[PDB]
Amino acid sequence: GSRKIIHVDMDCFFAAVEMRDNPALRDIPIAIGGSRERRGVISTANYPARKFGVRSAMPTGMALKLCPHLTLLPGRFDAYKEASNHIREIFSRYTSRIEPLSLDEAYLDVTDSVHCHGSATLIAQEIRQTIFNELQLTASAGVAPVKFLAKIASDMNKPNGQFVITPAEVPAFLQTLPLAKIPGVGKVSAAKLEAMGLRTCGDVQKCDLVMLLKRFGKFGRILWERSQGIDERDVNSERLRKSVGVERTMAEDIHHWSECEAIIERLYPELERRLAKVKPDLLIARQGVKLKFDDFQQTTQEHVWPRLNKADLIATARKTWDERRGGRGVRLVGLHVTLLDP
DNA sequence: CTAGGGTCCTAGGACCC
DNA sequence: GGTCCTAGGACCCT
Ligand SMILES: [Mg+2]
Ligand SMILES: [Mg+2]
Repeated sequence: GSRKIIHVDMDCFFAAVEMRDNPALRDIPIAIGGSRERRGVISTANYPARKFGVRSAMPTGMALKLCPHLTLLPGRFDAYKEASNHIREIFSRYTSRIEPLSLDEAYLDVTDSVHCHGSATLIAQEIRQTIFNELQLTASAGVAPVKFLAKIASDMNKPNGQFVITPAEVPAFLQTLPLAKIPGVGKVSAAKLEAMGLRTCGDVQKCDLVMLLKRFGKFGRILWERSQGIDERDVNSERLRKSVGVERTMAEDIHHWSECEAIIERLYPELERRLAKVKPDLLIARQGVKLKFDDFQQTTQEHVWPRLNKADLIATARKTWDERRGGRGVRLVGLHVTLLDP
């Protein structure tokens, strides 16, 4: 009863798109991210910039210290969305068992496929080749019997490569696999796990499930399972969006309600435009606001509400402004909507 | 020197039983 | 003892 799961993942997605559309950027260090003056961070960088240590989520001031010639780009999201739609249509030529995880990646369950003699290895190769042929972008891929191992595997031979993990290979692969490589085990969990001698899946295998449950709740069951190659999550092609948000970090902290209200007046039309694409009548389940203070604490307050409404969002921001906050400066203002259930 | 787009999980009190 | 409301936080993607 062994499934074949492919994880396909575009290489340096945003930057790869900018280099295709402007070949001058191919061999110099580039990165999509907000300027140092906008207090921005790097969304991604090409390999010439990664050589200097430039990484996704790095504050753009640090990126520029490591790489003084870094060329900064704003991002062309319609171009990325277009390439996203294209590769998903390419996925559809091979199976309908497609679960996109983001613009540039997806799981595919090809267990019941009879393309390429039912070979998941050759399906993954054909997909990567077609993507390059039709979009002039490269992709990497991972092949394994379960989701999380396939996703790990797509990182191991990138860029423009793939890696295959068979059932026979799973135990050796797991023994020294660092826990932090598991999707969903992040910095905080890894440091907790490290703090009591759990670094790798092999370490967790020597652990009692009851103790893992007591100490991490349902997460501890996930840890126990993944450390054994257990991952029964099915590829789900029916996931739907649940929220939409629009927020802006200012170049300078604001200290006056007049400034906050002005920001909201610019954000609201954008939130409405994006809601309207997916819900023309603007009917929703909840709406709310977000403030992030100069000390980086953030608060949200949101409530049942039937339909996008600017004045209520201003009103709610006013309360949050007055009630929470206590004289701090504000670096970010956000608006938020929770979508109806169906 | 710290984005903006999101998903999922937890947890207390309210409410319904 | 379920389920809803709400706030916060870890985590994911580029
Ligand atoms: Mg990628
Ligand atoms: Mg990806």
